[PDB]
Amino acid sequence: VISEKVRKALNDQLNREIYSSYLYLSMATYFDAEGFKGFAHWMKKQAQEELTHAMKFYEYIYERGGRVELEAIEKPPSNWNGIKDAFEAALKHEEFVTQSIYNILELASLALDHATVSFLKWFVDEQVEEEDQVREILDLLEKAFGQMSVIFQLDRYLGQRE
Amino acid sequence: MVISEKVRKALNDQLNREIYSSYLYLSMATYFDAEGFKGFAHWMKKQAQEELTHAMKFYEYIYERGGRVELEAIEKPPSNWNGIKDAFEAALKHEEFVTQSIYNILELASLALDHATVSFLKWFVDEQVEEEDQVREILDLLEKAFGQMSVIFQLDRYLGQRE
Ligand SMILES: [Ca+2]
Ligand SMILES: [Ca+2]
Ligand SMILES: [Ca+2]
Ligand SMILES: [Ca+2]
Ligand SMILES: [Ca+2]
Ligand SMILES: [Fe+3]
Ligand SMILES: [Fe+3]
Ligand SMILES: [Fe+3]
Ligand SMILES: [Fe+3]
Repeated sequence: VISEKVRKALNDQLNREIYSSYLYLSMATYFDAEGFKGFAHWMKKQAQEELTHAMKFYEYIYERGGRVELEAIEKPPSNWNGIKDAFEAALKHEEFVTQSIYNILELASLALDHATVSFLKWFVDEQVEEEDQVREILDLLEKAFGQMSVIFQLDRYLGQRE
Repeated sequence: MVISEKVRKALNDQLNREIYSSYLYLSMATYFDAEGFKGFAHWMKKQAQEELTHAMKFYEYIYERGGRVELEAIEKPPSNWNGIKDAFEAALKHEEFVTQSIYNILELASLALDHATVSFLKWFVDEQVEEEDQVREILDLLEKAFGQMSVIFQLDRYLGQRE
């Protein structure tokens, strides 16, 4: 029932979620190497969340009578020059995902595909919220300047993510 | 007491092979879901998650021994097979090779006098053999069905119940 161009768009986004999951796990490998157990735990939770979103795209594609094709996953970066540098990359990554989602929303609307528009709305909202969470983290980091006190507070807080 | 670099390399290689395995199994789910076998598809998704849990077990052991993990590119998996049996044959061939891989690391760790790593791999060795034999039992059932839709579907319901 879903148009091939819209199915292709959802399949591209599914693969982007997978890569996104992988980047975060790679961010985990960096924080774990640097001894920040709380940051690494948060990244691992984020990787798990992105995987659940990919699976949401997976099952929606099959619900609309399409088919999922899994593409190569490129090697993610594994090193950053500081906690701030890592979260800068996450924000840059996340802004791009949001843009991609917006563009699929436009493609579905031109196709007059109501279901797909509705489906993507929840992800639009989740992406906006994630972007802001990363921004608030970077604001805290920039305002702390170097003070390790704030960096350990944030390791503790994020290490509690359920 | 931190792990040697070669034992580190091999565990990290195995970590990445558990990641590909998890992705391969998910790709098999895309095939069964497209062919209309919800039960087979469900089993492959469970297996893909389990392989991720194995990858993360390697992940945390490497850091416990003061090593680090490097994630490599994940190759595109096959997305199509010529039949239910063709898919499960590739699954068995994959798991067979993983079994030899685990035993290879086990000998390398012993050679390196790394009793901690040898003891860690024991659980995986033991579980790798069990699940290689579970995949062969499935594949054997489908060959003894030959054509029979009736038995293929009963397999689909069976694997569809995996918790
Ligand atoms: Ca994402
Ligand atoms: Ca293709
Ligand atoms: Ca646009
Ligand atoms: Ca979230
Ligand atoms: Ca198993
Ligand atoms: Fe996502
Ligand atoms: Fe995201
Ligand atoms: Fe395994
Ligand atoms: Fe396996």
